[PDB]
Amino acid sequence: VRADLQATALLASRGFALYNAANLKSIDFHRRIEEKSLAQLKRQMERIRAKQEKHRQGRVD
Repeated sequence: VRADLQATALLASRGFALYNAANLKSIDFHRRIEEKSLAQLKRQMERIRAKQEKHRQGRVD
């Protein structure tokens, strides 16, 4: 067990690397989700506006 625990500290920096990588991956996943959501909002917003313009021109006609 001396061996096991001596090298647990030797591979603790690798543990930190693994941790940070996983956390960053999850954070980027959430960022992607939020990016998609904002883009969806923009797509929808444009449909709403385009209609309110087909109806605006319809009023003119």
